[PDB]
Amino acid sequence: PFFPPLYLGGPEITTENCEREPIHIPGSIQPHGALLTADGHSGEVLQMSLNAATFLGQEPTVLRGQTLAALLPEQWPALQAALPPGCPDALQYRATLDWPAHLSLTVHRVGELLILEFEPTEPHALRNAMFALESAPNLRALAEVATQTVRELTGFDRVMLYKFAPDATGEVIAEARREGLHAFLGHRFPASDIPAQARALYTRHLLRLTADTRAAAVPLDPVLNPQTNAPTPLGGAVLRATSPMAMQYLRNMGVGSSLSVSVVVGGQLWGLIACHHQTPYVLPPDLRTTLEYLGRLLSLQVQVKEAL
Ligand SMILES: *C/C=C1/C(=C/c2[nH]c(/C=C3[NH+]=C(/C=C4\NC(=O)C(C=C)=C4C)C(C)=C\3CCC(=O)O)c(CCC(=O)O)c2C)NC(=O)[C@H]1C
Repeated sequence: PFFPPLYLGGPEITTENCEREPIHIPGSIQPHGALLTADGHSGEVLQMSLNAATFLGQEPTVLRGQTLAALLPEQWPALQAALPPGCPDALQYRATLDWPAHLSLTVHRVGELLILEFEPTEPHALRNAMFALESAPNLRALAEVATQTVRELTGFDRVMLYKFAPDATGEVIAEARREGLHAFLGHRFPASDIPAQARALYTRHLLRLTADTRAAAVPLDPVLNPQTNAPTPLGGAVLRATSPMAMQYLRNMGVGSSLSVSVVVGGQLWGLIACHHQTPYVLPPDLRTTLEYLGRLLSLQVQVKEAL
């Protein structure tokens, strides 16, 4: 069972209990965006990331108790209709907000709570990218095409296809990398490097990232959902703070930015499209949506090719 989180008297995580870190409820976000939670009926703002002023122009204690009807009059009705009570928690409402300078708005529902993510935002290629994946004559060719295509889309210094063995050990079976980088191709890693609860989370929530592996997490306050007096589920929030233990591994690797997309075959975590940048790097929200779609196409092509 999960340890309590740090804000409920839980211990700091060590290599003795990697698998017990409740990574889905860090009660904090990454600083390149802002997060609000709001009542799924009233639209009352219940929780604020402490950096909410940077992106929304109001401090946490001023946003708290205001309604989305007031804060987002243009979107609040469509938001309500798009994410009704009982809808699946993977279902997203997406808008582009005009701000005095665009801001990408991503919302999902967890029970009676709306989770709002704000971050700055900036087809003939993508179609040939899809046909290129379809046209790979074997799994290795597919792996190479997938990593090259994602590297061209994103500009990431390294894109790997990280495949799980039945014992949950991991191997780099293909990679596209910048001139001068060490090869990881064929290198194998222990199961503990991506522990059991991360693997579980990655079967349901198919994309996660650390834009800056040195950035302190920004607290969500109040940290507990006032509805439940319990932690706010952030497994579906891309602005979710990353495991400190994971962040440290990346820093030691010389990685300033990390992003991965789940490859899911027959409802099991087959592997990851695993991306690194040496410098901190925010992949624009448009390019993430594209990478999500490519992971789903790649997941289907892997299932086929691997039967052969
Ligand atoms: C005692 C805890 C440990 C730990 C925890 C941990 N690791 C992750 C997530 C990831 N680890 C990855 C590992 C690798 N990336 C690479 O590039 C290579 C080798 C070339 C390896 C072995 C990957 C890809 C992930 C996924 C996230 C990402 O893409 O960066 C988590 C979950 C993090 C989160 O989602 O919040 C956790 C808790 N890792 C350890 O090594 C030990 C110390």
